[PDB]
Amino acid sequence: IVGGYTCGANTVPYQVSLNSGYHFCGGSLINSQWVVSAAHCYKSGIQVRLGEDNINVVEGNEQFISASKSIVHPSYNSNTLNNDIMLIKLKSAASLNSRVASISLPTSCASAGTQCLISGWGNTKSSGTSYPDVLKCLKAPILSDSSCKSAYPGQITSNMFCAGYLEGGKDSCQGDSGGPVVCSGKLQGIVSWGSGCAQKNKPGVYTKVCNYVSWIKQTIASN
Ligand SMILES: [Ca+2]
Repeated sequence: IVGGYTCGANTVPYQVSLNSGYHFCGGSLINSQWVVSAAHCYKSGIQVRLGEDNINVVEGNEQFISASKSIVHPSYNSNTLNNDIMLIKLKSAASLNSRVASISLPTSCASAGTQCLISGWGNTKSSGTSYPDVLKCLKAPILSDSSCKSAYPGQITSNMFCAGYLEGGKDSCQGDSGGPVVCSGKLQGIVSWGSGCAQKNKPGVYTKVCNYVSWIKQTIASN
């Protein structure tokens, strides 16, 4: 997250870190057994880390649980990033508490102008690299689909939305991928892609979760 703020420990209780020896992507806890992330974060050998603040220090609220199964969306296209969503099932159920909590799925799509919370452990610089140990946060609005499409000609599908600031300076970045965009208590986006990070006229692009609720619910119901 570039241009954000330190969230505070366990203030984003649905935020998970996906670990394969190191943090590599975020995700969102949606029930005691399932995490939502980006399909482009897929890899084998994932350990889901819940209850994290400092990802390099055991602070006392963590739950580390191996993934038993990952399900990339049927229609994920890695070249365009269309349908950039996956589900990860945990080998054992998380113990839900005030610091480890699921986030609700949307019932309707969000609208341009709604202010959302974006979070992660990704790069905090837009020229240069610095990776934080503690969780970072950014409050940002959803942008209109017309401004999103004009920012990224030929690239924005109906399964994507833009959020952030056209003036630059505030955005998600490398290492935030797969993490949450939460608006009014609902998971509306997944950190997906962008041109660089925090660049003028280049807002963040996010997977449009509301399009996937049916798939998510049916997948959980049979897996
Ligand atoms: Ca920790």
